[PDB]
Amino acid sequence: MGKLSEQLKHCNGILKELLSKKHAAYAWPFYKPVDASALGLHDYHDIIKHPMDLSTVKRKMENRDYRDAQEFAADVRLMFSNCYKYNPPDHDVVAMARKLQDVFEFRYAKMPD
Ligand SMILES: Cc1cc(-c2nc3ccccc3n2CC2CCOCC2)cn(C)c1=O
Repeated sequence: MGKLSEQLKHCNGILKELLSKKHAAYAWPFYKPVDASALGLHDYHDIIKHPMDLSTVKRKMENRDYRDAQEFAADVRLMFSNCYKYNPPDHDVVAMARKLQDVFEFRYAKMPD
């Protein structure tokens, strides 16, 4: 219930942007947990030990799980890293990850301090 810190307000803003229609053309693979069984990716959980996605990040922010911006950023980067680990580098989903990570990194760099 307590107010997010100033840095976590900035993080929440970024999160809102990543989930916004503005970026939907490349963000949509990251909206929800990878459903490995549904997608036929029966090796996914053998390869990715720590799944992460934007819905999970949103829930953690709402629940005040993140104690600082660094913790938030680690989860967003984990999400991208998982994509880069599992998928061949020339896959369309990787191109989408790179584009969304560019959005993330450039706005994260504008953190107040
Ligand atoms: C391996 C993998 C799959 C998906 C994924 N989530 C989907 C949801 C609904 C429908 C399809 C979904 N996919 C696979 C798509 C295959 C084509 O490129 C976009 C993702 C997302 N990410 C980040 C991955 O690393």
